[PDB]
Amino acid sequence: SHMASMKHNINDNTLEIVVGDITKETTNVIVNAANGSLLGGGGVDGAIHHAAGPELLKACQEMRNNELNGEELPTGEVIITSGFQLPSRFIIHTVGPIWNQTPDLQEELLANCYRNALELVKVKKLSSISFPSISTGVYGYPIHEAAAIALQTIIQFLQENDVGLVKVVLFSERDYSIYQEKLKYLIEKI
Ligand SMILES: Nc1ncnc2c1ncn2[C@@H]1O[C@H](COP(=O)(O)OP(=O)(O)O)[C@@H](O)[C@H]1O
Repeated sequence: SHMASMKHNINDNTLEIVVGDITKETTNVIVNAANGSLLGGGGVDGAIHHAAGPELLKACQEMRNNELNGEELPTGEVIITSGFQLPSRFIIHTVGPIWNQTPDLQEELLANCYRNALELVKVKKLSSISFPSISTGVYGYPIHEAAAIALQTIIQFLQENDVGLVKVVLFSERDYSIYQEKLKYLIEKI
């Protein structure tokens, strides 16, 4: 099947948007739009658990019990695990905002997912990362607004930092089309 894609170079970095299944990406890191409980759900988190195999859930729950001391992973924060059966080396787990639960903070919190994940890529001297459309499925964040926040945040980070390749993997042509129109718009302002 055809997979729409476009790329833009930002200094020595490359930002790519693509249609695809994030579990098939061979980037160093893939990002899971995780649940706060770090339990496996449906959606992209469910896909990632199914593709990674049963060691993922076990790893995440060990991390919940130890470094998080039974607390939920806070919105906009990150943890990192191995990739297990995924073709990536690592999975960065992040929790996006649930749409309009916290209206005053949710733009910042969504941005935090991207910023915190990208800083962690830098810290570990990894050079490629794939993001899904965080919060625009069951979490209900309007795709038109989320895409703006995701892209602005990524573009800003890549303007100030050497990372390598950042991919956003969209699961539908509609989401890709929105991302494409937003990315083209933001490129024009640079
Ligand atoms: N295998 C997959 N690869 C990439 N994206 C996916 C996959 N499965 C679902 N998605 C997309 O991930 C986005 C977030 O959906 P969801 O998993 O419900 O996350 P959230 O709970 O953060 O909204 C949605 O656009 C959904 O279509």
